[PDB]
Amino acid sequence: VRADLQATALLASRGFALYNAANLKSIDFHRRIEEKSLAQLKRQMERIRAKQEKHRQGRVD
Repeated sequence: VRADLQATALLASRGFALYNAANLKSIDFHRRIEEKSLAQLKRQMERIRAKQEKHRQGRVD
């Protein structure tokens, strides 16, 4: 067990690397989700506006 625990500290920096990588991956996943959501909002917003313009021109006609 001396061996096991001596090298647990030797591979603790690798543990930190693994941790940070996983956390960053999850954070980027959430960022992607939020990016998609904002883009969806923009797509929808444009449909709403385009209609309110087909109806605006319809009023003119």
